Amino acid sequence: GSMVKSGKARAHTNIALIKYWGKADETYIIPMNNSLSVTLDRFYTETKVTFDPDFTEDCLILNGNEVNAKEKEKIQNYMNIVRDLAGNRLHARIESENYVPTAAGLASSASAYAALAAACNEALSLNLSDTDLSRLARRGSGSASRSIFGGFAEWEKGHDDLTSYAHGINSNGWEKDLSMIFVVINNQSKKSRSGMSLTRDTSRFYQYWLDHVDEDLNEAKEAVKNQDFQRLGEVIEANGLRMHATNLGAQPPFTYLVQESYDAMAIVEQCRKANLPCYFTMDAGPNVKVLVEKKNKQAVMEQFLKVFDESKIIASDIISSGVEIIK
Amino acid sequence: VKSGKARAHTNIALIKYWGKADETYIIPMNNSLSVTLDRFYTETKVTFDPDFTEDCLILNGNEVNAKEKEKIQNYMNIVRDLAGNRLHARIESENYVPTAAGLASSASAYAALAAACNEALSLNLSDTDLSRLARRGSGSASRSIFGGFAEWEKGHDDLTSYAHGINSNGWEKDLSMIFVVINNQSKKVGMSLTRDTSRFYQYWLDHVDEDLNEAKEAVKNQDFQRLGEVIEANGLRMHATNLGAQPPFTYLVQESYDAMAIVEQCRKANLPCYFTMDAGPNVKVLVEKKNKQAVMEQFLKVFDESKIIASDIISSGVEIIK
Repeated sequence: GSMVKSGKARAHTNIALIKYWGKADETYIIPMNNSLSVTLDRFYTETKVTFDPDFTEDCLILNGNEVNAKEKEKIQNYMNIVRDLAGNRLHARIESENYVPTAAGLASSASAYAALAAACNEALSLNLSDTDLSRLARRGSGSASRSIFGGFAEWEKGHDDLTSYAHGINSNGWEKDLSMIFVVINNQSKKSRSGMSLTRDTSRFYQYWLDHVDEDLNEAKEAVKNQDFQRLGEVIEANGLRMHATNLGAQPPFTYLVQESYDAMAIVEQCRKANLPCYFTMDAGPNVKVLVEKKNKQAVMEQFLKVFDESKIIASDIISSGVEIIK
Repeated sequence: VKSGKARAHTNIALIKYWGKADETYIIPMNNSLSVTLDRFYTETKVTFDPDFTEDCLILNGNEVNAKEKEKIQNYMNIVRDLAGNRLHARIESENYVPTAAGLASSASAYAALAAACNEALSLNLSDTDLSRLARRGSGSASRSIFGGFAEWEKGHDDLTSYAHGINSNGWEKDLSMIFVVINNQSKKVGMSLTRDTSRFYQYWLDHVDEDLNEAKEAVKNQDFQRLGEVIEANGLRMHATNLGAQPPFTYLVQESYDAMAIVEQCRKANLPCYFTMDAGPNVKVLVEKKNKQAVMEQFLKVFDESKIIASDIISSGVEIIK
């Protein structure tokens, strides 16, 4: 229509190699430390927003379905940020499709909020910089800040809303040579922000995390500058494990990992011993993610396919480009 | 024929033994602190007969696995060497523990065997040397020579590595331990792997001496909360080391964490108690006698009666039978 402003964006999920875990500020989503991720080619969210003066409230339709009273409230609060930023009072119909294996445990929050932020920027012609786009995404989900970018990306922690945001890291095309295999681990179906908060606030091992994160980050970044896969893998695997260690120290303790997760880790180590370099990481759940060079992707997958169902071994390459405006 | 019989009780480490400096003589990377338990024990009769060609172990009325025989035969060589004879022995041990519940018996088994041999061969070993003898079979056995609180001093060789009993002016008579029996998901079955390969092991080493000092200070002052907090943190740091092993592993399962959550709730409800876990998923809850029944009731809301088993802390140490 004449008075109608719409925009549509595709943004890809990302997986943190140096973990985001713990917030300095719950309201504005400011983290305790910097994080480093890779953006996945295979998994993404497409989101259209349509702002119409006649709309009375924001509507969200997800994968063709209404969301419910609760998720509807969360989205309306986020859109208030957008309206304020834009200096208007328009409401939007949001139609989003996740092309992310969510039932298999993969998170869609990073792609979702990045897609939405970009979609709004397009619909309203805000001409936001990548930095400001990153800051807007961050308000929805911290990891979404990084999904504005392709390849390697880093979320700079900052100290406030203006200074906390992400940027893309140029790696001389190295991202084109890397892959990530997702091992879908059998998990309970019972109902990440709550856990992170409990650990950050109460964990007896949280200081240990803080004492090593910057060192890990620098080492990781040095490894990327050298395209040194083993140096990257060793530090990110250790960093990932330290993050899980912090949960063990929470009051009371908890874990995201199950025995099956440890089985998958054992297979990665076996691959390293059989001259197939690869390294694992885990987030707020038992799924195991395996960083591997693209040339070795298939051979590592086959080692997994000996133990696990074919449907549970899902690989993705790493995409070079960032968030995109689509039809 | 020469024979003797002895009873030794299990002990639970509050400051963990985790990692060896020397595998051959079982010298640890750090000191450990434990409490000895009233309810769980091993009784062992040993009989040295010149007739016997090889050492025989019969446990709970049944022969032991091939691997255990080899262990016993090696351990018995140490005894023969210390005694200065060439006698083989039939060993008849009985473990008094809940069946198939995952409770360890190596500490009580070897402490009972060492004392049984001490008696049979009339060595009149001092407590120190009896503890030394027990250590060669199993590190924790060094501590079961004693009751109440006991500390294993790591030393630096065979002569200097041993345990002693800690006098807490009877404080142990005021304390108890509730076991929460939990099982894993494996139909069929770490310290070395973790000591040798864990990326977080230095973290353990950096804090253990401090924990130990804080723990010993608490005992001296009979300060339950202070003891509890440091031992709980220490036990968790031990399990953290396993997460950094190459490749990582865990002794814990979700039900273990379920039990830990109950302890924390008890603390919030004016029922001070603290947990620790060893090389398995069972959760052990230290609690003062006055609060044992109340804390048990809280567990009974979630866990089955058959899976909650309490023990007092015994004051006396290893003991000759007859």
